[PDB]
Amino acid sequence: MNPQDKAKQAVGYFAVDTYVRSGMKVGLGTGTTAKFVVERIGQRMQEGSLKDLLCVPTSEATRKQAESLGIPLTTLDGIADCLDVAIDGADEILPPTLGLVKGRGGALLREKMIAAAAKTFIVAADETKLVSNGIGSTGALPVEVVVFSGSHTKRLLSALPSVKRHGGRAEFRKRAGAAQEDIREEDRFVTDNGNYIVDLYFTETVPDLHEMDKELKSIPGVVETGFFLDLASVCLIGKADGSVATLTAE
Ligand SMILES: [Cl-]
Ligand SMILES: [Cl-]
Repeated sequence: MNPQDKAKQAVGYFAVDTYVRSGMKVGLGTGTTAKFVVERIGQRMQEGSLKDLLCVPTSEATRKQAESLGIPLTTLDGIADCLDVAIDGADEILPPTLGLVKGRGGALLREKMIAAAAKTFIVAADETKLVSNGIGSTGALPVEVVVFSGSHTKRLLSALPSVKRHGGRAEFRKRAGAAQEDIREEDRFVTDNGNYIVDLYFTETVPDLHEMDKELKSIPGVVETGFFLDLASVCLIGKADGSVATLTAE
């Protein structure tokens, strides 16, 4: 595998080895890094060191992967207390507050529901996910939006003061497939919750995340944002050489 994937693998395995134990209720992320987390839980099960485990997937792609490996699955409805731990990746990680940008794989809503329901929310990422001064340098800030009047909601997002200030441009997430100021409905990515996703790109770095998050949320039709603020408790960062750095809040 390439250097980036050895890093994603090392950090996923590490997360599972260090924080997951038998009898826990575990949240499972979505994406190429979470793939290795799921894969490691599957291995420890078969090896006999992980039992009586209840897991909650953040996407239908994640359940399908965990299903194919015999990992027990449910939703937050079937959990009485809180998840002990939730493990997921991130698209951007802003130390030292550990504010994140998530949602580039389309699963922001449930990832946030699962993260908020966990006593400890753990992010596992490779080194390229770390940013400085603010967000928006590696890509888009996703915003989940309802289907009805989606284009109009996209335009509203574009016009928010914080978004104009940072030179924001809006665009719909495309489904995997072929590809005027908007794309056609059949080409728009639909989340597991039946919603579209509006991606915001900026020409400059956005340093005030809390301010922007409130503005994005002031628009009716916005279901959820890619900002994960004051949620990550721990952020694991892996390198190709297999080592891992641990960032902790408080
Ligand atoms: Cl995602
Ligand atoms: Cl578009």
